[PDB]
Amino acid sequence: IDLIHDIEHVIQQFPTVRFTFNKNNGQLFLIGHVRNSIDKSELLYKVDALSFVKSVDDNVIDDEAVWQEMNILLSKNPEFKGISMQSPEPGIFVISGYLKTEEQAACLADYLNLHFNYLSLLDNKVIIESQVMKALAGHLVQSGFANVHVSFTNGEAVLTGYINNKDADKFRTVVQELQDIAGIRAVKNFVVLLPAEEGVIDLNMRYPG
Repeated sequence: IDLIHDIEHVIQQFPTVRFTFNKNNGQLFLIGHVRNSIDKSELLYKVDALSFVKSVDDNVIDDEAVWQEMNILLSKNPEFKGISMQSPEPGIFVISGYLKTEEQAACLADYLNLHFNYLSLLDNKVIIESQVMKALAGHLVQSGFANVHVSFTNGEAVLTGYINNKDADKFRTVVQELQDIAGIRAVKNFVVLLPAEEGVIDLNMRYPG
């Protein structure tokens, strides 16, 4: 029982790690995930140090080898090369980046189905560009700017069109709020500010050609 407490003192430091210890032959069987091969070596050498452990059967996954391997596969795929995988902790994988459409999103899911061994542990954070653009276009319409047109690629929103000169401060506000959405890193504003036509006609009359 002090044996159980001694193994636990070690393995508790490596969340997800589990074991079985066979007292007939002194064998420890380990399973689960660690952050990287450095953590793995720490784990193995600490359990080995336990004087009652004669052998270690090591089935622990190095999560770093796992996501690095996957990033190598995605990198070679022209469809997915802006997509990468990480792990913010043992046993949790996170896939992130931008795709253009829902169809490319479905292609990626199929791909990961065929290539990735830990789907049940995978968190999906990929941003779909076609979706972000509906969100943006809907905010502009809500606000009275239907009017202003938007494109969106790779975290970058581009605005074009024309606004009424009166509307400058309302629009500045609408642009602030578009910055605080989903996977938006930058807004590039090319919208023209129209002056009152009557005001232009009038400056045409009082200055020489």
